[PDB]
Parts: sequence; structure tokens; C-alpha cells
Amino acid sequence: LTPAQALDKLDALYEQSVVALRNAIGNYITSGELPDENARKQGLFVYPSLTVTWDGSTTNPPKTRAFGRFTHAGSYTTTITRPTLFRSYLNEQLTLLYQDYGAHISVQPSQHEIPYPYVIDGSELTLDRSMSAGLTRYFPTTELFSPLSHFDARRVDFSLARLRHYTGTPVEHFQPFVLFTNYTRYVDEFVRWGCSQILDPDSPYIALSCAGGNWITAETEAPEEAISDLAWKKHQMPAWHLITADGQGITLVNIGVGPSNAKTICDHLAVLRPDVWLMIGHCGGLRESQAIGDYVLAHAYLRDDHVLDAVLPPDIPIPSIAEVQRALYDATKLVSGRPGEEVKQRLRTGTVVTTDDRNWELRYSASALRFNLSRAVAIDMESATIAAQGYRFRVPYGTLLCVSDKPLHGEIKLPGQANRFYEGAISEHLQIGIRAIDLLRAEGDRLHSRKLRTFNEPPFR
Amino acid sequence: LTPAQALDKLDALYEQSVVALRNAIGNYITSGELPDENARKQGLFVYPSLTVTWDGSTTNPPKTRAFGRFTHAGSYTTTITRPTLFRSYLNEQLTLLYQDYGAHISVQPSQHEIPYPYVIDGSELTLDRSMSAGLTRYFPTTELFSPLSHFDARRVDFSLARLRHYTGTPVEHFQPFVLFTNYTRYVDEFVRWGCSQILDPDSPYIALSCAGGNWITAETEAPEEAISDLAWKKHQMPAWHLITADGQGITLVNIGVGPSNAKTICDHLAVLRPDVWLMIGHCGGLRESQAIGDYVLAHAYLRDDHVLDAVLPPDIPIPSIAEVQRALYDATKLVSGRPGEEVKQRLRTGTVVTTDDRNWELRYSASALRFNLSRAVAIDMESATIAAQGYRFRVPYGTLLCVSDKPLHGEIKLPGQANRFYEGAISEHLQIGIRAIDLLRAEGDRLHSRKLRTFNEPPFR
Amino acid sequence: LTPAQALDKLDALYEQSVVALRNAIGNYITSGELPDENARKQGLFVYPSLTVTWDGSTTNPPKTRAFGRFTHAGSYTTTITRPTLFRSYLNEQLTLLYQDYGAHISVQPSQHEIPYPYVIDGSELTLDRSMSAGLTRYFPTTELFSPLSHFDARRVDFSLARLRHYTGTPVEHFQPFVLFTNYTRYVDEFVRWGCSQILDPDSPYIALSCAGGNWITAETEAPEEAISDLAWKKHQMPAWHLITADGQGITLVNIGVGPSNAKTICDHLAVLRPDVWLMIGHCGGLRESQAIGDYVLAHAYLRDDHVLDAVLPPDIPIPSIAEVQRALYDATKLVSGRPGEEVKQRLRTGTVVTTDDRNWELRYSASALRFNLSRAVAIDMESATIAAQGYRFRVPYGTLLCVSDKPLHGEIKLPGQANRFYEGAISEHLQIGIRAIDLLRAEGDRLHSRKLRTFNEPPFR
Repeated sequence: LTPAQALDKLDALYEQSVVALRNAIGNYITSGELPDENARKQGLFVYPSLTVTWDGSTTNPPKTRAFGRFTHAGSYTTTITRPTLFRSYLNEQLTLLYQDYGAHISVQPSQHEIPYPYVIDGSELTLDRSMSAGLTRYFPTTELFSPLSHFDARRVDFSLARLRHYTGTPVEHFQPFVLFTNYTRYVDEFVRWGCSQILDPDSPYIALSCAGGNWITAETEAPEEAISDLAWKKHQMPAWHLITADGQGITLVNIGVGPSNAKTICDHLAVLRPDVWLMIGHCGGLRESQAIGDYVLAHAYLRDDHVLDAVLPPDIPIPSIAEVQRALYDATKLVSGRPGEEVKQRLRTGTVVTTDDRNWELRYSASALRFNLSRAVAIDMESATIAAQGYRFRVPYGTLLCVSDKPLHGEIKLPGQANRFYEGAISEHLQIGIRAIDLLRAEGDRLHSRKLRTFNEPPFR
Repeated sequence: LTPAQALDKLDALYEQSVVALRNAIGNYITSGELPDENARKQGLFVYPSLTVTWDGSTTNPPKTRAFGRFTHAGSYTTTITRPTLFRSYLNEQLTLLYQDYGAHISVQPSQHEIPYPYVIDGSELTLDRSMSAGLTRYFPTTELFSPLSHFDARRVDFSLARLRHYTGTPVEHFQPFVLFTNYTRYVDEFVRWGCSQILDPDSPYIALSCAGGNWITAETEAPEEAISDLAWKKHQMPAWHLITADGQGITLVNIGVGPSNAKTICDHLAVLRPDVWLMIGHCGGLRESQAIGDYVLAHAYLRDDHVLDAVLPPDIPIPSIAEVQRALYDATKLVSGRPGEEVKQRLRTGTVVTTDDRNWELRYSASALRFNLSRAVAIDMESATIAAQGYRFRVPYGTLLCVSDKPLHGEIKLPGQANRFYEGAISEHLQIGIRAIDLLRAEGDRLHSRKLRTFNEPPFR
Repeated sequence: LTPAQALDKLDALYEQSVVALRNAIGNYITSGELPDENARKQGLFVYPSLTVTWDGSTTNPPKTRAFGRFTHAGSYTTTITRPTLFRSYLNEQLTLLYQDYGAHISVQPSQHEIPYPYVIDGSELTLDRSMSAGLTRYFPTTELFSPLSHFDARRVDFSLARLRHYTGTPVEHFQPFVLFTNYTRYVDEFVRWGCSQILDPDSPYIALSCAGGNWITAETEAPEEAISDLAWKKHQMPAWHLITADGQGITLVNIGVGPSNAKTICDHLAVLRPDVWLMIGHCGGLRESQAIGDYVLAHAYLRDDHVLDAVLPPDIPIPSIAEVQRALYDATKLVSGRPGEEVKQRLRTGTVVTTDDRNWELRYSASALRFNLSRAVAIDMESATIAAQGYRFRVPYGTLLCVSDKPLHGEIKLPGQANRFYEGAISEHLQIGIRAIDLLRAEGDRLHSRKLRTFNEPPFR
């Protein structure tokens, strides 16, 4: 079986099942009819199942590529969902295994049914008590030889649903290069630069999906509702997508503040298999030689975020991704206009502390030892969490923060208040983020190294 | 008071005290005479004390330099020892503070006497029971406003004595660029390349101090006793110094195996304030795609060495020094020929596990989870310790190991056992180390960044 | 099936397999021929498998003996290797179970093939890339009801190989009574005393295997190369075996310094099932009443060695072995002349701290609390590790150190230098060790008590 073929059979099998389930649900709602246990066992509501096998013998196996490789020989499977949405990805990946390793592809009904909530397309239903009880009782609901991908069908559906809700955007609009910001003024500056890019008939950016719904293209009456204030009341983490023809745009998510939030957003955004996400936000400068408006390139993190300690113990080393570091570095060199060791007067590379206690100042003395011990240089509340999640989900990551204040030196200024020197840098900052992406996008596959491959790393990127 | 002046008064005061103490000791040994408590209180046996003050007001204070800076205004002091040995360093540092900040230097007797063992230039002079007791009873012994430097007089003397003993070399011969190796064959290759360098009338290398005593210069009968086998029985960590006129040579120390050793050696070598030390040794490849002879550039460490957990908790992040990473990377590009992106076929950049349990294989199962969790790529027994010590003592560090075997893939091999493919690269490996040093030496001050500065970082480098 | 019979069938089955594998390997090397999977399944490369069963009903079951007992009724099995080497041991053990319990012995091919490295007798192979790859791919490699013995076939082969490498000696020369030393001068004194013993036609000692190869017997031209300095460069832990007719000699291993090393050596030496190993080395005296040259009989250990914390938690109690303690005690009484309670002026029995941080002095204040809390009396770097390993592998153990300096009292000496009084003591010390062994050897089986038996203690000693 071949790539293109596999995709079609996936498309087919999937549509078939979702349609079959929707039908079953309606038939129950209207007449109270139940599905026949036999057709289900036969794979009525089941997700398609994609399997790739390798005999383990190829003359020149790619050993440098970061993804799309085989560690050993055998069969790798996984359930599939939204084949259309993932068509690009699925093809790119299957092709690599098909050609480079000459793998045996095959598609067929899995043993996992699609939870009914994931097939109810229009507005969520509003059945009475009994009606609901009956649904969750007679229909597929959510429950609490080697993996072919990182997430299985159910995990992906679960996250796709959330991404929409939190983001206030369609999962189809997300771009491969992500930018995370903890300050509202960053979106403002992003949207503005965005629309600008659309009108420029040279900028590949041809559209702008906005948290809330607004779709903005070259010909759009009043490009004002782009930042419909109502967004920040309906969506905990609004997103904005500067889309391009080939879908190599830039997606920006304003994760807001709290490690709790940074973990949550990444847990879902991860299923879309991004190429890289960058933390572009404000932070506190801990060194006296730092001036508000300066930049910090995180090269390590003191994880006082707690949110990921369970799944990733604090003594597990979270490294810097060289490729992402250079991009962030050079981007600062170019955008800030000063080439050479000149940048060091505006950029400090060092260890960043991420914490879940915003009023950490109230306990400085207690923190001070660890702060010194780790040669901390700045402090924030998302960095380490974003990095850690990138590390966990194999998504290149990087952190470039802008000093918005110096807690340890009288100058405490809560973002939103008058802080000339910080505020005036918000635009340049966002630009360093964007340029870093440009640089990384041009890197092609170089972007991805083997730095995050686990021993059991799935063949799919 | 000025730099040159301060240095001379230090020289003076020091010589005076050591001589005064040697005298006191002889006078006791010969006649049983004791020193007069009054002259001691006056500063008879005391070390000189160097003090630098800053009023805290300079128009353009260096804020980018990594060392020789002032965080705040005030008086910084420290006891001084072996002023002659540290003449170069002491001058370079005092000068920076004198000029750039216009600091007020001053020298004067401290309140700390020199332990008598540090002044007995002679290995020994046989004293019986009572003679000894009398000595430790009536003479200075080792009894377990801001800091100007990292180590005080006693701490330095302590380490200098050891460095000699462990190394089998004179502390005066140590060079600013250090190479650490865990395999005897590395020294062989180093010595050979060294002598060759001396004979070449273009290679700045004009001498070769050898563990044991042998001093080798351009005109030396038989440059054979260079590796006097007796060294490895008298010195737990033999050193070899390829000295140059200006003292910018290369020092190589064969730390042998065990984290216990790596810590010990660094504790002492640190007082000589090196410019960078590199871990050039063997390791086990944990990834299937690795081949014996390949290289590993550590970009993080899983610290299972235990030896430093007390003074530096495992959750404290130890980063990579960008400058050192590039040098190690580029050096591998150049030396292994075939540069560019082909290097990735021979060099893997990833996390290295350092452990104190050599037979860790006997417990693989237990380790496996953490190995996977940390995306480990290789395993050794010094890396993380050397790195962590560099981190602690503010000495740029880097690790570039060579896969000598693959424990997880039927190929457990021992350093001594026949390993055709590892042995073959030992020369090329050492060359990558040396080239990286060359590259870093040429970096001038660029080598030193602010990545290791603590909040209370001492003015002196 | 009977003892002698079982040993022969083991001998047979083993030789057969190793020969068959060697043949297979050659056939591959020369023609590229592969073994037939069928013959392998049949047990072509497999180790013999020794099984003993007990119906669980004997009138007077030995309940006092320390080893060779049955906890419950059932079948106890294990793979066997080098039957010839273990002939003595294997017989002695199988006999005890055969007679005392009337057990049913049986031998037969196991399910475990012998890793090819263990059958290549001469020197390790040096095949090219492909040749090696092919070997590890098509042949047995090292991959990472109740047990009859402590270690199975593979584990034993693994350690036998290492013992040779680290020790620089043939596993067949190892004697039942072991001495561990952390100072080179101990071997010197041992060798000297050894040759002396050989020449004396009353001393059972008739030979001396030396680390490096040198075999010394009564008629050996120049007994000088006994301590071939080259040993300490090729062997991380040289051994010397004072052999006797009946193999009840004394083996001395210079484990050098570091807990990492002590663990490693015991991991392997353990498979030879020694009768007892003693830690005879130097240490630091922590009590002012102690004088350099004094002895310390460890009766407990503060485990700051970290190296065994994983496998044996620090709160698990490591006791003293009464039998070994008496021997060590009396040996000090006899050898030091001082009889009765006079010994207490030269020997202090107390708790010893073992650490992996050699420059622990640099942190005294932090240690001091625990030191006091544990009534510490001396400090070293192997004791607790050797003791713990003995405890782990059921090998009676004991520690008798010699004070080589007093860190806490102005004499932070560096053993490997000019410490007059410690040097003098060495010979007497080594003699106490040797006398203790004599005493224990005479103890016959008394030596072994039930103090180390686990609940599942294997039948074999």
C-alpha cells in the first residue's frame, strides 16, 4: 500500500465512521433506536488504523535525520483522526518511511470507537437528563506493536477540541511556527504588523485568522474588529494566525500568565506537531547591570513552576536547542541593529527562573540562595514551562524575554502601567521573535536535530 | 597605591613572613626556642592582605565585561599568597580595577598566619613524636569587607600543595588552557605531538613539563623519559604542560576514572584561575545509530555522579557555554575534515549521563527510565563533574567525548581491551580538543561571558 | 543424578557449546556462513543448566549451617559457566545438598546462549566494520524456579572478564582470603613478605601471581619484576596472589582510592565466592586522642559514599561480623605485642565515615554535625563500600584502618608524601591483616555465620 493510497483509505474509513456514528445518534434521539452490537464489533464507529512495517534491512538508512526514522525493525501502528486536517503531515511522514526505508503501509479499522462528542459537528446538543444518560450509556464516550506517532486518535481529538475553545480559532488555521506572549500589547503589535503584511503584495502573508472569528484578507472593509475585545472574555488564550499559501505562516498565542496556563496550551498545541514555539514575553531583571528594555536569551531554566514536576522531575536536564538559540541570537543582532559583541550591551544570555508564585518578592530571602546558586539572570512565569513542554513533545523551543522591570532594584513596574523604556521595546521585541522564525523557517529541516529523540522515538515527527 | 607598587609590597611582605617562619621553625628545631607572641601579633607569620576600594562613581562603568567589575561600592579584600606565581594574574586584575574604575589599592599584613607546612620548601626533615607535637602546638597550623577574589590565601596554599602531589608537576608550569583525559593513550598522543611541536621552530610551544620531573626543551638528548612509567604509581593524576613563552600553552591532566577524582582535581586546579578546561575522553554510546569512534558534544548532563549533590543540588541547572560549544563544534568540523552538515554523521550533540557506578549495566532496567527521560545519548564518569566544577569555580567548560563502545548493543568494550575503531580516533580526538583550545585562545576575552557570574561575583576573574 | 556425575555433564555440555560457538564464529569469519537457527534452538550455544530439587522432607535438616541449606521445598536452578574453574566450589556445594537433604540433581541445556565475546579465548577480535556488525547481529551478544546460586552464567562470565582486566591477573589464581589496600606501599610490603614466605620451606605459600603476568616460585632467578611498575598504568586495581597447594592462600588487591572503585572491584570479585575480604588501609583520625600510626577497628559505618545508595538505602543497617571482628582484634593484640586491654592505647574501635569527597575538609562545618551524631572516629574512602558490598554478596567482611593523619588537628597530610610515622606503621598493619586471615582460616567453617542470609538465601554459599 502507498502513501497517497493510504491517505485516501484513511479519509474514507474515517468519514464512514463519523457519519455512521452521527446517524446512530440521530436515530436514537429521534426514535430511541440503538446500534446493533454486531456492526460495532465489525468496526462501525472505529477510527482508522495506520500501520507501517519495516523488515529492518536497508542499505543506507538515514542516521542523521531527526525524524522519520526507524530504530529497529517491526510494526508501528496508531489510530488516526481528522485525516484531512493532517493530510499534509501524514503524507510527508508516510512518504519518508515509504521511500527511504521502503516500508509496508496498511490501513484498516482499529479497535477504538470515536467518542460521540467528537462527531457532533454543529452546536453541542442539549438533551434532557434521561436523553443524556442514555447517550453516555449506549454510545462511545471518553474513558480515563510499537507506537507509530506521538499521540493516538483520542488524544488528538481531545486536544483539537480544547485548542479551539481556549484559542477561539479553527485548528486548520494554526501555522507551524508559534510565538507565545504573556502581554496583551504583543498581539496588538502583531495584528498591526500582520494586516500591514497582507496589504504588501510581496509578503507571503495572505490572511489573518483572529481569536473570535474575524477572518482578514487583502480585501476587508475595516480591518478593525481584528482585536474584538470580547475575545479576552471568551477565550483564556486567544490566538492569531498570519496564514500563507503553503501554510508556513506564524501563529501567535497569548498564553497570559501562570505556568498552569503554559502547560495547558502546550498539551494541546502539541498534537498539531508544530516546528517550533518561542516564548516572547516580559520578565524581571535580577542583575543590577540590566536595564529595562534589555533582552534575555534563556540558556537554561530554574524550574520553580511545579506544574510539570510529576511527569518531568526537576533534576532532568532541559537543554537549549542550538539551532533555536542561534536564530534568537542573530535575530537580536539584526533587529536591534548592532552586529558583533555589541549585542551583549542589550542582550544577556543566562539562566531564567520560572515560578508559579507571582509575589515571589515577598519571600526573596528564601529564594536568594537558589537564585544565586543557579546564576539566575531574570524571572518569569512561562518560559521553563513552555521549554519543558517543547522538550516533552519534541518541539524545538526557545526563550527570548524583555526586561520589563527590576524587582531587586526599587524599579518594580507591573506591565500595564507607564514604563516608557519597556513599552517602547514591545515592537522591536516581537520583531526579534518574528525574524528568528524567518531564520528558522529558512533553515528547512536543519531546524530539527536529534536533541529531543527518546530511545523509543516514534517514526513520525 | 598602584598595581606595580601593590605587587611589590605583596612580594615583599610575603617573602618576609615565609622567611620569618622558616627561621622560627629552625630556631625551635635546633634550640627549642619559641617565637615571641608580640612579634606574631605584629604580623610576623601573617600573609599579605590585598585591598581594593571603590567610591562607587565612575562615568562609564564596564557593564559587559565578564570579570574585573564592581557590583556595588565598598572595600574588597583578601589574603594573598605566592605573589610571584600570581604576579601576572594579580597585575592584570588589579590594573583593570585601577584604571577602569579608578580604585584605591592598598597592601598590609593580614590577621592570618601561614600554616608552617606551607613554608617548609623542603619535602622533609624528620621530626620525632614530641618534636612534631611541639610544632603543631606553638606554630601556625590548618584548623578547619567583601571578598576580592574567589579563594583566600590559605585555600590557595592548600590547593597548590595538592596540585603538585597529585599532578607530579610544579604549579608554575600550568597553562591557562586545560584538557582532561580519562585514558592513558591520550597522554602518549599528547606528548608525541608535543615534542614534535617543540622541534618545529614555528610552534610557540617551547617546552614540556612532565609528570615526574622531566623537563623537555628543543635541545634534549633523548626525549623518551617523557612518559616515565613510574609517574602512574606516584601520581594519581599526571599532568603534562606544553609551555610557551607567554604562558598560553596547553596543560593536560589525566584525571583517570571516577567522579571522586574529577572533583578533587578541579577543586585545586581552580585556584590557578584557568581560562577553560575541556573533558576529552571516552564514553559509551547509548544510541543504536552511534558507531564506535563517533563523537559526542555534551549540551547538558544527567548528574548521577553524587559527588557534588551536597554543594550543588541536582535541580540546579548546569548550562553549556556557547563560546566553548562553538569551539568544540567547529574544531570537530575542521579536524574530522568533511565539515558543514556532514559532521552530524560523526558528531552527536546531546545529553550525557555521568555516573559513579561503573558497572551500571548490571542495573540497566532501573536506569533506563531516567536515561530515556533525559534523552541521554552517551554515558561516562567525569563529564558532569568537570562541568559542574567549572560552573562552580567560574571556569568555562566543555565536553567532547568519543564513543569507545556501545553497552546497550552487544559491544561492551574496555579501555585496554582491543578496540580497533576507538584507538584509531584517539589521535584525531585529542586534536579536536587542541584545535578547540586554539580557537578559544584566539577568542581573546570573548571566551569569558557573564554566564557564570554570581550576584556577589568577586571583582577578580 | 549425583555430584561427580553432574559436574561431568556440566563440563561436557559447556565445552561442547563454547567449541560449537567458536566453530560458528570461525566459519562466519572465513566463509561468511551463518549458524542454523534450528541447532541453536536445540541448545547449540547455550550454557549448561544445573538444577537441584528437594521434596521438603528430611528428618534432621541442618538449621545452624550458614550455607548449603533449603528454606522451602522445590526446584532451584541456575545457568553454569567455567565448570572447571568452579569444580571445587560446585562439588562442595552440590554434595552438601545431595547428602544432607538428599536432593535430586540434574543437568541440561539452558535457554541462554553464551555471548560470543566470552568464547574468544586468545585476544579480542579486530574485524573491520561490517565484519563486527555482522557478528553482533547474527550471534549471541551481551543484551541489557528458585535461584540455586547467587550469580547466573552470564553474570559470572561478565565479572570474570573484568576481574582479569582490572586486576591484571588470571581468575584461577585468586585465593579465598582477600585483602584490600588503598596505598601502594602495602603491595610492596606484601610482595616482599610473600617471596620471603615462598623461600621458607615451611610456609605453605609456594607461588606468587603478580599483576602483569610475573609468576614467582621457589626457583625464580631474580624475584624483582614482581612489582613491574608498568602494572599501575595498565591495571586500575592490581592484584597479587600468594598461592598455596590447596588454594587457601591470600589475595591482595590494591583498590586505589574512591568508592567508585571499591564498588566495582567487589561486584566482580564476588562471583568467585571468597571467604572473607578485609579493608586494610589508611584513614584520617578524627579524635584528638588518636596518634598517627594508631589503628581503627570499624564497628559501624556512616555511609557518605553515595555509590551504593540506590541498591542499599542508607537506613539499612550494615552490621559487624563478630567472627571477623575478633580476628581483627586479636590479630592487633598479637602483632602489636600489646596484649589484653593494653591494645586500647593503639587500637580504637568505633564508627568510620567513608566519603566520595576527598576534599571533605573544605566543608568540615557541614559534616561536623553528622560526624558527631554518628560518634565518628575516623574517615576514609572505601571501608563502608567494601563492607556494604560484602553484606550484599554474603562475603564476611571487616575493616581495620591505620591513622595516617589528623585533618582536624593541623596535620592534613597527603599519603604519598613524607609522613614519617605512617610509613613506619605499614608493615605491622599489613601483618595484622595477614594474621587476622590466618586466625579466620583456622576457624574453618566457623568463619561463616547466618548474619548475611536473606530470606530467599540461595542454597549455594
